Amino acid sequence: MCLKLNLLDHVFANPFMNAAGVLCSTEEDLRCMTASSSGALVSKSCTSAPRDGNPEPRYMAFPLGSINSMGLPNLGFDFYLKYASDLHDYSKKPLFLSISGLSVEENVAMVRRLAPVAQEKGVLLELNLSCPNVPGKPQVAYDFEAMRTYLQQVSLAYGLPFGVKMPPYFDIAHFDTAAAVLNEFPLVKFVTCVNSVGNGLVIDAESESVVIKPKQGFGGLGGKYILPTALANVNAFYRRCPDKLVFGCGGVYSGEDAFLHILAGASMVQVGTALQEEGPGIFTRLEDELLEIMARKGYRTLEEFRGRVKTIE
Amino acid sequence: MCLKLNLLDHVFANPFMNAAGVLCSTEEDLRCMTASSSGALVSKSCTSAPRDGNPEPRYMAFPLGSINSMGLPNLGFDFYLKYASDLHDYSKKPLFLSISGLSVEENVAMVRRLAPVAQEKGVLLELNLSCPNVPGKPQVAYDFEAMRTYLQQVSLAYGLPFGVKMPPYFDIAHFDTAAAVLNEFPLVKFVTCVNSVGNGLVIDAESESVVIKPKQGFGGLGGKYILPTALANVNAFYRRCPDKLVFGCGGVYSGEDAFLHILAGASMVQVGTALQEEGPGIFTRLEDELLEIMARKGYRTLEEFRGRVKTIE
Ligand SMILES: Cc1cc2nc3c(=O)[nH]c(=O)nc-3n(C[C@H](O)[C@H](O)[C@H](O)COP(=O)(O)O)c2cc1C
Ligand SMILES: Cc1cc2nc3c(=O)[nH]c(=O)nc-3n(C[C@H](O)[C@H](O)[C@H](O)COP(=O)(O)O)c2cc1C
Ligand SMILES: COc1ccc2cc(CCc3c(C(=O)O)[nH]c(=O)[nH]c3=O)ccc2c1
Ligand SMILES: COc1ccc2cc(CCc3c(C(=O)O)[nH]c(=O)[nH]c3=O)ccc2c1
Repeated sequence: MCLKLNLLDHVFANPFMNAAGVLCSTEEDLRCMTASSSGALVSKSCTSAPRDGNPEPRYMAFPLGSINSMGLPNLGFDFYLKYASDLHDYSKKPLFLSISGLSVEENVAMVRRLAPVAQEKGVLLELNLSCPNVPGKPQVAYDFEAMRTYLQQVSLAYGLPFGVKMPPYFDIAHFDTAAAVLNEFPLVKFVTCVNSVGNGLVIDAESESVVIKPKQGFGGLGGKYILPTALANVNAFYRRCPDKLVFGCGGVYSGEDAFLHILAGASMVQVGTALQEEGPGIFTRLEDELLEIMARKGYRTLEEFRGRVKTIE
Repeated sequence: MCLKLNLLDHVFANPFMNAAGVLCSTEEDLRCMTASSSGALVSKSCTSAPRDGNPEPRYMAFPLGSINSMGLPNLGFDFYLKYASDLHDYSKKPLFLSISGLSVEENVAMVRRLAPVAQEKGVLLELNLSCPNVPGKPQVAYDFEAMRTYLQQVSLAYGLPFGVKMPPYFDIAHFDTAAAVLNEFPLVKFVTCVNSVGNGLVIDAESESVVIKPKQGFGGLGGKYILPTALANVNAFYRRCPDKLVFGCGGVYSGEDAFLHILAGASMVQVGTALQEEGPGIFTRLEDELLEIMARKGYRTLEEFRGRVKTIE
């Protein structure tokens, strides 16, 4: 009985990894994620220039999840590139580097530079589409013509297999259109579903106040609030993108949540809010929990049940 | 101390009502909602002709909320019109009727007939903008040109104050666009935020199966999962629609939850999943709990704190 997986020409001890933005911003964070029992890690989504992010408080968590408007605080691309080229120990586990440029040109400039390092060291790109573009326009993955533009230009500039981080969708016509766009791009080999559920609003009853400072309290939702949304997106893309891998992300706090993701079609399983709250110890628990469910069901590997969620009739 | 309020030229004993679809499909349901302590009731969204809806199981609830793909089962418009016209006791509480035609034409034909009953009896219209498919087209409220058309035609055909039931949005640009459309229509006097969060997917770990039969298990989410989404949408529209009321819907299980909706800007507060689960007794508890929070804070009226959620700096 086994959590091992081989994909994208890499070997992973188990399907677990951090979600981008969690425990991955500094060299200390990345070392800590590397020392954990996760199967992989991903760096914080980066921009060409270092960024302070939004004013604090900008993240808060509660029994059912989290809200954040971090504003892409990060040490800049040069730092994550150097971590990938010189500091990361690939004998420990694979590394994804997440990029989140504020325009298509900024993305192109980073990918062009990442390419030789990806070719030589095997760092894997995750391009964050659930990201701001021109203000007053929707985020890139909610604007299918911008999304197409970004993927064309990044495919050209990068020329190597990569994946994409997708916001959740809520409408079948959107699942359909989005997957069709992704399916135009053979180099997109994995699709990560989902980013935070956008612009929720948490209000503290005692203080009668929003709980984060940026954007009048509006921010992305993670955690228990979003598991069914996350599972729906995983399975929607799993079903529509048969030549691509899907990575699941949203609401994983237990091996059972991981099991559901995987049933939905997830290959890798990312952990955000629950990891921010519990710390990297969470990975041994998730592994032990998932292996317990497998034992009880008689499953020996992840492929025996990945994507095998049953429907009724 | 009492929770009485006046709006749209009607008096309401308190701000609570059912959410469209819940406990409101049959004469029996409507009579039950009338006998409750609710402040108002709304009928099941109707079509011109009766519908059986989707195959069962089509609704399921869990500790954090519910999923449904009912498929608009209803008795048909003639029945709700007759209820509004001959059966409802307006001395007990106001009635809203929800209409959800599958095209603009169907909507126009229903509202023309409702208009004289609205004039004569005071039944209020809630137009459901939240319907989905025809593979390749988004639900009307996610297609702003269709939405504008529906509201143009309905305002022309109906000619009296009405309200609209909105799905959640997730992106600030969409809030700005959606609100700007709604503000083109002076007869749109209330906006109900929000409908179920679209196309989530609940999977049972034990059976490895989805839990509702229609649409491969995909369906709209209600309950605790959606409270912060619902709060954001209420507040976003309350900010953007200063000449309209906003009615809150989503994740109300307690007086506290209702308090947060009203802080966010809600005038009326609709109860869906929690009402389905607990039954109509829920209304006495919610009134008590909301009055209790008020007394503790020294608030005498809903007006004193409606829309007064605090932001940070
Ligand atoms: C504090 C915080 C920072 C995040 N930053 C990023 C980021 O830089 N890039 C990204 O693609 N997603 C980011 N996310 C989204 C997470 O990667 C994940 O998609 C989301 O939190 C849902 O997973 P969860 O429910 O396990 O939290 C962040 C989330 C949190 C809570
Ligand atoms: C069984 C069921 C049926 C519903 N039917 C309708 C409907 O006919 N029209 C409508 O506008 N909303 C309908 N909804 C959505 C609710 O009115 C409400 O917007 C949603 O459930 C979110 O509120 P809640 O969190 O309190 O469940 C229905 C919800 C459920 C759970
Ligand atoms: C209001 O100023 C803002 C707010 C949010 C922003 C979000 C991003 C994308 C990075 C990201 C973040 C983040 O860094 O805030 N949080 C998430 O939940 N998912 C993400 O993909 C990037 C820039 C952002 C700028
Ligand atoms: C054929 O499959 C479907 C599935 C869902 C449909 C939903 C509507 C709108 C009625 C409605 C329903 C419903 O009746 O399923 N449920 C909600 O949560 N909100 C709604 O507004 C209308 C038609 C629907 C048809």
